[PDB]
Parts: sequence; C-alpha cells; structure tokens
Amino acid sequence: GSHMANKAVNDFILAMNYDKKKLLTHQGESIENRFIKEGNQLPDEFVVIERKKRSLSTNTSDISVTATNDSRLYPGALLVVDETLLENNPTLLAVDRAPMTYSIDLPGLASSDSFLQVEDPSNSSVRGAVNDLLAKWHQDYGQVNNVPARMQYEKITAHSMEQLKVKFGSDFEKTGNSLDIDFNSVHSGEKQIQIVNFKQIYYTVSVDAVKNPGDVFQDTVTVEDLKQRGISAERPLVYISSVAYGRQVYLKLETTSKSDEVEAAFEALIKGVKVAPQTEWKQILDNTEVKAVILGGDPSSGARVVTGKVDMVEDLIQEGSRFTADHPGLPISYTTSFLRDNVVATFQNSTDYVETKVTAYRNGDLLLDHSGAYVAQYYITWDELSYDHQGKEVLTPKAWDRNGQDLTAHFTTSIPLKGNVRNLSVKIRECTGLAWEWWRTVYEKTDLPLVRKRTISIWGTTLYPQVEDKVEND
Repeated sequence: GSHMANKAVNDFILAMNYDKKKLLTHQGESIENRFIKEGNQLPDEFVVIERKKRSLSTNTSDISVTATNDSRLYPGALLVVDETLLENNPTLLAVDRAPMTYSIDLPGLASSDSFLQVEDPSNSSVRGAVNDLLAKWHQDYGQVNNVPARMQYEKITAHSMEQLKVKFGSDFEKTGNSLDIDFNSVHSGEKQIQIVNFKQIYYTVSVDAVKNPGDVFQDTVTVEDLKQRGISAERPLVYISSVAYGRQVYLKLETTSKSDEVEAAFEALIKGVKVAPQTEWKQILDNTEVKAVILGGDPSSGARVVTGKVDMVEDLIQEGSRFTADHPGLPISYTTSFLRDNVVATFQNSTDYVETKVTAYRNGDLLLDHSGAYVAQYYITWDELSYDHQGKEVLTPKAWDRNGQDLTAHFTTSIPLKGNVRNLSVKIRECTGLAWEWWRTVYEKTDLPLVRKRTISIWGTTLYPQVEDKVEND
C-alpha cells in the first residue's frame, strides 16, 4: 500500500478545526409565548384546561434507532457530520476500510473470545461475525443458563411531535406514525397520552479508540477521494464506537380520564403495581387503550404494531426479558466519536411545545322531594365558574327559575348542576298558615359541596316540618 497517501489523509484529518458543539446542535420549533386557561363543558363533567410554554432540552450521546434494516448502523462505521446525522439519517462514508476488532459483552464468556476481528467492516461483515459467536455462546451458556436482559424505562407525556423527537430521537417520527398519537385530542384537553419506551439489551458491540485517523482506511483512500465526497472541516467524520443490540418497545397509553393520578396510575402500570379493584386508578386504567411498536421481539427481525388493553402491557414487557441466542436482536442504540480525537459526539437537542394540563369537575344532580302538608318555597342560587382568558376565576350568579314559587306535595324535581357550579345555597321555607309567623324556614345551607346527587326531602306538617339532606358522593 501507498504509505504517503495514508500519511496525507491522516494529517488532512488532524488538521481539521471545527466547533463540535455547533455541528451537533439541533433546534426544533420556536413558538410565540403562550398561556390559556379554558373551561370546557362535556356531557358528564366540566374540564378546566391549562396551556403553557415549556421547552425540552437534552444533551445525548446515545442515539436511538427505530430502523429495522439500516445497513449504515454497524459498529465502526464512518458517518459524515452534517444535518442528516442530526436527523438520524446518516451519510455513510463507504470507502476501502482497514480491519477492525470489536469487543462484545455477553455473560460467562472468556474475554479473549469477547473479541471479533473483521477484515472489511460492513454491516454484512460484523453481523456475520457476531452471529458466528452468538451461535456458539448459545449452546454453552444461552440455552444452558438463565440470562436476564438489561432493561431501561423512559416515559414522557405526549404534547407535541417535535417534543417527542427531542425525548426519543429525531427518527421517532416513523414510530410515532404507527402509534396513531392524536395531539389535537390532547390539546383539546379531552385525552391524556403517555409514551413509554422499553429497551431490553442483549449485548453491546464496541470498538477500541482510534489512534490515528488514517488507521480506519486502506492505503488506497486518498485525500481527494475524501474531498470528492464533500469531506472537510465544515463536514467532518465521526465513527460508531458502540451499538446496543436487543429488543425495544414504543408504547402509547391513551385515556379519557382527567384525574390527578392518570400519571400515577400509568406509573403504577409500568412499575408492575398490583392495582386494587376499585381505585380511580383502575377506573382510568380500564378506560385506557394501548398501542405498541415492537422491534426485534422474535426470531423475525421486524416491527410489530399492536393494539390492546393495559393487560397487554405486562406481556410485552416479559417476552423479551430473557435472552437466549435463539434470536440475535436488532440495534436499538448507538454512539459516535469523532475520528480526529475520539471525543464522544453529544447532540444538544431542544424544542418549544405547548404543554396542556387538565382538571375535571364531575357534574352533579340536586333532587328535591316535597311531600309535606304545607305550601313550600325554594330559594336555590349558585355561581357558575368561568375564566377570563387573561386567566383569573370569574363567578357568575345563577338562580333556579322556580325560586319563590309556591309548591305543594307531591313535588319532585331534579336540577342538573354542571361541574362549574360553585357556592350552591339552598333555602326552603313553608307557610305555617298563621299570622305573627307566616313563613318558617325549614332548611338553609350556604356553600353546599358540589356532589353527584343530593336529595333534599321535606315532609311533616306546618307546625312540625322535617328535613332530610341525603348525599352519595361516588
């Protein structure tokens, strides 16, 4: 080989000066500052909506991969540092490449056989070498022993698609396509959506550090071949220094409860909490549907998109949990170091998103039973809560349109009361039929708690009226 060509290439790369942080900075969406407080009425409940500005920013050397069959993502590959790397759509610098040895971490292997030497690094060559050793490890230790996988849990509330790609990588968009996340329904304040990512790592494959940038090419590669491909200081080289292989699950939790503890119940499901027969957690969990994308779940190297109830969550967690080398698994994350100095490439990703949090107030009924031997009058008032879009509480006075009207037994009515009713007050008086005290208050309460039904029953006589206030808050 022509030593002088490999000498020039090597100096060409060591001479590259560039700002690492600017090349790896990815900014998503800028949005004008926001704040809304919107009450919305629904058939059985009144919902208070909040919408604010937040931003998610992550410094990440770990690149997650959705891609089932990408040939560019093998350990030791050379990727170009440009805008397509930021989107996990890397330009592959495919030239004549020097041999490389990898180190693989699997249980109960001699560390000499933890090394795999490849003549010509390519996705075809490394998987071919890794599979050769997985087959031997499987018979001596895989089928023979019980090896757990390394599990990892990341969760986040779904608010925007750009916000999800900051959390889960720019490639998340494809996986998001399948999960049929609908943010319109989240912004409408009606639904709450969590996204869960599950990794089960079977093994990692890594390369030693590179002592000279020229060490990765054969002597045939020339500086002009690199310049021919647009390689320069503005557009420099990086190499994949480790790849995690295994199985992973992207999972959507979609529900219509607006409860405080939707997050707590969702957390409880992920932790494996044996949730209790009539919590509110179980009420919302039995109104939650689950969509899941599964990568590398079975001997078939492919992607499964499934729909089901939350009972499906325990079973998806568990099938990949144990690693025999029956299945090689697929690349689930990888790391890149600069060729020039082996510094790890760390991406600074950020975006603005509209955060929508939500409150619910259930609607109530007020039942009135008048079976008394007297004319009775009801005085029922309340306030209905609304928000000026500045954002403060506004109370508007309301009254029952039958207030002050003489009522006789047997009277029965039901007054529906929306979830925005505040300060319910109720006064019942009855005619005694004699001067000096003609009306006699039978019942008077202020600021009654908004409750699902309330039954106020009056009976008895003009001189001896009785009252019953019955409540059943569920």
